[PDB]
Amino acid sequence: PDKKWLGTPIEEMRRIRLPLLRPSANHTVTIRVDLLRAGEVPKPFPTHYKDLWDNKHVKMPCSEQNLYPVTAGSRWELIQTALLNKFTRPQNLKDAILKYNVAYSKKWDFTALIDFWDKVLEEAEAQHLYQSILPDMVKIALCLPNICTQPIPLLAAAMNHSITMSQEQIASLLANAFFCTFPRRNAKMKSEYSSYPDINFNRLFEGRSSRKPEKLKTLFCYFRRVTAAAPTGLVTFTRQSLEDFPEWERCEKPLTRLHVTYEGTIEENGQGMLQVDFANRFVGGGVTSAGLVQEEIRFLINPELIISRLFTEVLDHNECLIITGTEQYSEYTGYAETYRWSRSHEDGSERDDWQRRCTEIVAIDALHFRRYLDQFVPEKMRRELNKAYCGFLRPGVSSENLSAVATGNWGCGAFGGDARLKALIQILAAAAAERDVVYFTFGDSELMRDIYSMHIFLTERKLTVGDVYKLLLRYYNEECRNCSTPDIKLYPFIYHAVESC
Ligand SMILES: Cc1nc(C)c(Cn2c(=O)n(Cc3cnn(C)c3)c(=O)c3cc(S(O)(O)NC4(C)CC4)ccc32)s1
Repeated sequence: PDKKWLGTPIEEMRRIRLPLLRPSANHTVTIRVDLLRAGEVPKPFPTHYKDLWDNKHVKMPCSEQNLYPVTAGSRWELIQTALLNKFTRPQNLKDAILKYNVAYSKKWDFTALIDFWDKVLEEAEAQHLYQSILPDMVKIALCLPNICTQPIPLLAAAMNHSITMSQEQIASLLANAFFCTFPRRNAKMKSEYSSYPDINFNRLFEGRSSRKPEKLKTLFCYFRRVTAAAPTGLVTFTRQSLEDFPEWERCEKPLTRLHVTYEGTIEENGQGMLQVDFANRFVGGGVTSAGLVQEEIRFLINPELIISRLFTEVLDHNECLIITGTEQYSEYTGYAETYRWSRSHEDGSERDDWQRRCTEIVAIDALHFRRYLDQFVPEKMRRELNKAYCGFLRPGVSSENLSAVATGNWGCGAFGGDARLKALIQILAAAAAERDVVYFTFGDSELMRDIYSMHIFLTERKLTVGDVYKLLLRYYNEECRNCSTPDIKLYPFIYHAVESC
């Protein structure tokens, strides 16, 4: 009568044996594979720090080439000198950060950091922060040359490359990003990293949004956890760029199974499934600044995702980022202006043979539409199909070894996407990639019923991916191409076109 889900029961949805982990031309591995053991902290490979200061690698703060005019001085030595002081007041942390960021002393606002420490936290919580958490963060950040001994390659445009690193290595790099130590990543007029996302956390410290203390509580929850007890797993970051896209009009593949619900979440009810991150082209969006929607929330509760911003170049139309192994450290309530940190989370996910949590997330960026009717243009529809297809396709893996896709309203709200069209686009891309779909409508029960009714209508009539794509081309041609102001909606159009043919 008032069903919370529709279609295939979620228990019938798919939730393989891994080859030996080793470095290769397309795979950077920063730990000792021969010494990888369950419950043991991974050993870095190589044993001693090796540096690369070039256009193809991350510029490390501990590099001997990280210099500053004084006679060129060592910025790493200045970083150590600045951070190894007693912090008793928020001004001390501000002053420390600015000693090696002198050019931004008038541009960087620290209001949110000062208000969190002085006006949000109770006396005992502020004391625990500066007596235990901040000194423990400084120590793991300053351990960077002994932890991250191998150069980290940039996951540049058109590269099909993977990075497997430890959760411990990520914690050292993230503590550095908090203390804003990454060089060449700050200038507004920078050229070298203009197409890369921000990594240093300075924009998290600015202004008076009520959401900043919530972001800070979520990040300090993570930092408290990883400095008290070193995490033992690995995380893989894969940049995927497809060369060959399907000729959608000719696709003879039938639709796959659907589970659609207005209750639940991707991270809780999509366990063991490929989880979609409704990404911005610069991965993580405004996680280190003001943004607090779907992507930023996932990046806060699974902070290991944030390090993708260090080495992931802006995604092109034919690219996506696949992150395997991130751990959930926090629980939350609300969304956007109502987001609140709830408590610490003990991730119960099992680990695979590479010691990675069994959590696979794909970042796929939807297009932003200035006008509503722009999304119905064939080129724009083909773009969204190819994007979702790239995120879902696992070249070399057979259908029976592919889990269902756990997704929802991709590119909705601010980006101007039509939920009914985007749902069809994802259903079609999942069909071409031969995966089943688990779709979350986040409280919209009417959308759940419409997606279900459309999917069951097309399935019963045995319409292929090609048949559905051709119907989308007809809708543009009949109702959008000559439209000046649409007159009829997409789903009624589809039912009419099929039932009257
Ligand atoms: C059962 C519910 N109801 C509401 C209102 C909810 C909050 N919420 C919401 O509002 N939106 C906007 C929206 C879009 N379409 N609609 C209709 C709303 C979401 O996108 C959304 C996404 C997720 S999620 O499962 O992706 N998990 C993360 C946030 C990544 C970690 C969770 C909650 C969300 S969850």
